[PDB]
Amino acid sequence: REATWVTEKPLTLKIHMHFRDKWVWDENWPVAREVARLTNVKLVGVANRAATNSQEQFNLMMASGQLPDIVGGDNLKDKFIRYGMEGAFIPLNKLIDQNAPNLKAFFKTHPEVQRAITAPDGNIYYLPYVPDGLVSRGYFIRQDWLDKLHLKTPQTVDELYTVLKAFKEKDPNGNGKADEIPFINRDPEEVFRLVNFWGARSTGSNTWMDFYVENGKIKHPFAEVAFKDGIKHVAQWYKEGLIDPEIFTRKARSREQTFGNNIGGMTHDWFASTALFNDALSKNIPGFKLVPMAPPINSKGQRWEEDARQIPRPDGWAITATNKNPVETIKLFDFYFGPKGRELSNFGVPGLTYDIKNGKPVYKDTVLKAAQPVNNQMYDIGAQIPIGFWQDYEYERQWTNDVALQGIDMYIKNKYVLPQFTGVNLTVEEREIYDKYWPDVKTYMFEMGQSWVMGTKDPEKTWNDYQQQLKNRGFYQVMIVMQKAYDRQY
Ligand SMILES: [Ca+2]
Repeated sequence: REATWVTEKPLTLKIHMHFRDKWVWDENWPVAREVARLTNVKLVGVANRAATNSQEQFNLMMASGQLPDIVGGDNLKDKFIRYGMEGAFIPLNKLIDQNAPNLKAFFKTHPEVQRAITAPDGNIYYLPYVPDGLVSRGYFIRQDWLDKLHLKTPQTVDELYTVLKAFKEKDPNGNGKADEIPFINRDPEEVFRLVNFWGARSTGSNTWMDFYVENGKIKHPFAEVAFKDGIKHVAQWYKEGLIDPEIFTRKARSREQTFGNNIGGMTHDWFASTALFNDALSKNIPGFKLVPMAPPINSKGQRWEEDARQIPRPDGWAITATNKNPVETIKLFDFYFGPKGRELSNFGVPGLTYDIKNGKPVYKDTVLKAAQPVNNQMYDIGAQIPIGFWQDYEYERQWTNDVALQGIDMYIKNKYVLPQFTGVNLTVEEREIYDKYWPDVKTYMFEMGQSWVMGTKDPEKTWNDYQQQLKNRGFYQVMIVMQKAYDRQY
């Protein structure tokens, strides 16, 4: 008997949750048992641990003809809505308004999150995983090279050009050869992001080549004339050797390869993992210092950080039509948005993974010092999982190094991160058009982008034929769909 109990009579419900192509809900998790006793609702997992693909598992369940009481997982937003509109998942609007104080309070302060999870009919069919902290990537530069060469931190695009050229020509690594590669990136798509330096967008969100909104109008970065002008500049820098000539092929281990071999001078990547190269290289390469840099003022007079975390994520859980206890269930869901529920779902269980010190959750030293990443230690006990929960950045701050936090706090403070596109939820008919043409158009745009950057094709001479292919491949039909959907949802 707890003050937090959502029912006096103990309840057991079946949950089908498969995620990250490897994990499932485990009723034996310390976090699951804690929530169970605090709410009086226990969840039993019915998902398959042998599965290689989470989406396939959801499909088999939906097709089986039978349904559990709750369904959760990653990348299920579109399925929650499609099946929600067919009655498989119940709408949560009224249940929340009447039984979930924590959620309605949350939604009042986060109206954009509610808008992002709303289906074409106005119903909420699931609760999302809501990450905390918008800052994701940022620019990093070799401070030791700026120092060796007596250069000031570049404040504008042209000043940055001057710096990268010095890195290229003035032998900062001191081996007497011009082996330096000024800008490197493990993600080829980041070369497209450089058009930001000339006031052009490359994507509306963390998803590569995504649409963005400007004054209520949907636009795609790669179809804009501004992209044409901007990619010419990126192409010029590539021609001059300022960008890794292998930018489209090096990939995954680019940072290890280039910074490791002491030839990389700058990148744009996630603060935490990038800042850790200092730990690895501080001694190996005497004087090595890779540090966060504010984005330079672009050709339109603005400092842009186009990337940010997707908030909310297209992950979460929903209540099925077969669930005989919808009210008790929504109250369970609500528990996760209140203080205790939020603490547990973020940090684990007191005495096992953390302790409450002066009213605040602090990870145990063995947790912070373990070889296994904190994220994985949390998944192991039922925390940081893709159910409907409200992430707390404090948990991540506790395992992010100082160089990273110094840069993150600078980006937050100076407001460089641009407003993100949280996406639109489509109707079945709109989806059919999107799925038929978009995949191929996206592929084509990338191939064209690469050709222009590498100087294989000329943006000026091929722009019209490019736009013709866009029309022919259905780009504008997709654009019609997106705008209708945007107007309806926002
Ligand atoms: Ca050199």
